[PDB]
Amino acid sequence: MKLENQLSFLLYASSREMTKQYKPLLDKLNITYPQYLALLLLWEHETLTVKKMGEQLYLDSGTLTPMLKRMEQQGLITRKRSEEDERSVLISLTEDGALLKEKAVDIPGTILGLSKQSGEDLKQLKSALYTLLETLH
Amino acid sequence: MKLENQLSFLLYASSREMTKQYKPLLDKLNITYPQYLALLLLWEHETLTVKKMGEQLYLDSGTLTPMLKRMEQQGLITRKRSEEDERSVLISLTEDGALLKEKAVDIPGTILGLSKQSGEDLKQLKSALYTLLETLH
Repeated sequence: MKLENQLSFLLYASSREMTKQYKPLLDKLNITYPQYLALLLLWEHETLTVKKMGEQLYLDSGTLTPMLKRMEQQGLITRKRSEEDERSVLISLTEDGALLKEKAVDIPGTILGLSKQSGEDLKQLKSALYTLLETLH
Repeated sequence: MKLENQLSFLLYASSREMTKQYKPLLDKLNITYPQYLALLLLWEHETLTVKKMGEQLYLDSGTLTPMLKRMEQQGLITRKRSEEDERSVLISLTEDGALLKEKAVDIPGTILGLSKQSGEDLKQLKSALYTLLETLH
């Protein structure tokens, strides 16, 4: 029952350690970590309701609103009450937010190399984590 | 650059999903998740300063104090200003906190079986996560 033999703790700790590995690369784009993840969601789907936005990202309305608020100011996104259902809000990407992808494309390779983990070890780690994540859903 | 191809996000998400898998088993002991981790640290080291306590657990003074406060009330721990250095605080375990280990010993096997992940797949997942965690340190 050692703390470090618990898979739940191992996932979370590694989570913290990996994240901090971004500050250096993201400080240049001004972006923070959560904003970076939201951006990866947006360069992929262009438009998303706020429900799904926090849904797949695990972010509470408390740390979701200030984030978008800053992105809007930066001109990375744009809100819009849904006309199909006023009860929801859509978040679209601006051509400024889309052109920002040009200089992020290399962040992944960099950080993956900064983790000192290489080869298929990372490919299997990821593969297993996705399966696990899919299972618990 | 898909969000789900990012190892940092995969670690965190899986982290959330795994954790929620505790509520059922911990609600019986009254313990919450963070308190459970602290308990695993304590059934292992008996006494720890507050610095190391949050150090290896990644918990901020904000979510660390209320936790101990509740454990003390439950009679699971006991504080004590360090006599060797008044500038630190030691957290010891009570015989009530130590006898609580009797009914937690099975929580791990249960949850590990609730993750539907089995065999050496879990042993290697863990092994790799610890190595990664050690690397980023």
